[PDB]
Amino acid sequence: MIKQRTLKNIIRATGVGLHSGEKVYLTLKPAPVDTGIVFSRTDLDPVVEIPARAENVGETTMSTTLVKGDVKVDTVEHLLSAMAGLGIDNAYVELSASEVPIMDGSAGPFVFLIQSAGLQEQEAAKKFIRIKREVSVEEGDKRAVFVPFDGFKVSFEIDFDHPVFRGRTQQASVDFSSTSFVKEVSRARTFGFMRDIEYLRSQNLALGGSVENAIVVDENRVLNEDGLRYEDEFVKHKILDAIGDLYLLGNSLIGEFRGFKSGHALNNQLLRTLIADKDAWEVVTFEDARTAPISYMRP
Ligand SMILES: CN1CCN(Cc2ccc(C#Cc3ccc(-c4cc(C(=O)NO)cnc4-n4cnc5ccccc54)cc3)cn2)CC1
Ligand SMILES: [Zn+2]
Repeated sequence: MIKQRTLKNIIRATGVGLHSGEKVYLTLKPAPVDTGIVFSRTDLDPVVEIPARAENVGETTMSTTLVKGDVKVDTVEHLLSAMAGLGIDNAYVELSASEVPIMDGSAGPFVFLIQSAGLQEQEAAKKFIRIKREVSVEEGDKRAVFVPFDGFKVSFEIDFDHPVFRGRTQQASVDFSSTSFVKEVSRARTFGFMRDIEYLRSQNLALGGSVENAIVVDENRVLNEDGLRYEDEFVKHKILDAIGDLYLLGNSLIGEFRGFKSGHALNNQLLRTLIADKDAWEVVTFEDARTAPISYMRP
């Protein structure tokens, strides 16, 4: 059977929040069967727990934020994309500040941290959500869609502001059956245009941002000394964010996601519409991994 997975050991990372600029201690702790991903704010009394669920999504302007009252956990998507990518179902994520550290701006360091701690397969079937019918949400020219597909596939098209590498747009499609999350997506870094960055910094935002954790483009030129990790790194990072945002469903998806100039807000609205449309999905387990439509790497 395709089993649930957690970490073999507790592992720690240190970093800075992209938006808050605050130093943060990150602890990933193994968790038992059917826990899901649960975040906790350890710098607070009492300690506040926030399950990584679509219903707990608050702000979506700068990154995906989880909320419980006045308590927030900011920028959960890169860490969640790394967990989705590796098939981590159960884990405690303990943070000493509101924001998850940005690391190098990609899911790469989180994927390596998880693999360094080692994966632990658990004696219970991993639950998947199968897309049975198409579900879509739109707002103006933005669109996010789930389409039935026997596996997991992500397509994304973005519009720039503008234009970058002779194009006003960038597109990429990743079918996770033939292409691995680790190889083709995990290393794609977050990005910002200098004109936007100057505005964000003037408003005390993007405080932890630097060329060490973000691609900076001054109009049409990448300013980072060593350039890009992928020719289409921008759209690959949007795919990385969509995977993380989609993981807030609480279980891995069997289906195809298509994003058209979609961000954190519309990604969460798509999840809310899918959850509400119970006839469009069903929970499925695979007692035989050999015939399952999604494959995870050996533990
Ligand atoms: C000449 N130097 C170059 C180095 N500078 C320092 C520097 C370097 C990088 C940054 C930065 C940044 C940054 C800000 C926001 C994002 C961002 C991340 C996510 C994200 O990854 N979510 O997962 C989503 N949206 C983002 N975003 C980018 N532009 C935006 C404009 C408006 C709103 C949000 C915006 C990414 C990088 C700031 N200062 C000083 C001048
Ligand atoms: Zn991102």
